[PDB]
Amino acid sequence: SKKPSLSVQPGPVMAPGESLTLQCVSDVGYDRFVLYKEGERDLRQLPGRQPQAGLSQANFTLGPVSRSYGGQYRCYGAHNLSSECSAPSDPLDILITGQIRGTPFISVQPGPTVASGENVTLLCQSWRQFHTFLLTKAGAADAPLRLRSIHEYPKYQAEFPMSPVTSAHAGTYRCYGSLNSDPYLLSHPSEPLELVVS
Repeated sequence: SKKPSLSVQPGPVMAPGESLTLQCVSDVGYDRFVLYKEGERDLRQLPGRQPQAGLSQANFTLGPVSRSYGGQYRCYGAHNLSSECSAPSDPLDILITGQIRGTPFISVQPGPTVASGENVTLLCQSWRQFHTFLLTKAGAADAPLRLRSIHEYPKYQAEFPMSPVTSAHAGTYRCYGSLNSDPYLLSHPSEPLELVVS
């Protein structure tokens, strides 16, 4: 009866028009899976398939994406005869970009070239008010990091510390802003910032 797992390809941060697949996997042979969104009435139901050995799954593909697709998703398994359903998966946040005003800026301290083992803060800043900032890393995208924005006049900002950096931290970062009206709706992205290590 154990809870299945939920994942996204290509990632959780989505621009309108894009499409994505939410995959729900369990090691219990559930006959069907049900995808649901926190606080929404509508359900999605897909039959189980066994492409991987000792594993049951379903691929929920969400068609051309919009603002209304933003939110918190969970999945659960069910059996055919049986009237019991599984424990729900851990929640998966789907974020929609370009939905609110403002464009944040990203920067590195002390810099983009970076010796392994160093302290590195990455901060997203904004002129306009944002309640939260999001740090994403170019796909594979499985984050993303969220932080409450701190108002330090005349800017809003958030520090994403990566003290002890490793070669793994290296990559291309973007930075997003969000408001409490809907934390699943993001601003347009900042310019990318490529982090390199050596």
